[PDB]
Amino acid sequence: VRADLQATALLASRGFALYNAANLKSIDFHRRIEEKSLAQLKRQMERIRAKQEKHRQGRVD
Repeated sequence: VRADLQATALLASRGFALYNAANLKSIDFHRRIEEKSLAQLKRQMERIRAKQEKHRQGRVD
């Protein structure tokens, strides 16, 4: 067990690397989700506006 625990500290920096990588991956996943959501909002917003313009021109006609 001396061996096991001596090298647990030797591979603790690798543990930190693994941790940070996983956390960053999850954070980027959430960022992607939020990016998609904002883009969806923009797509929808444009449909709403385009209609309110087909109806605006319809009023003119």
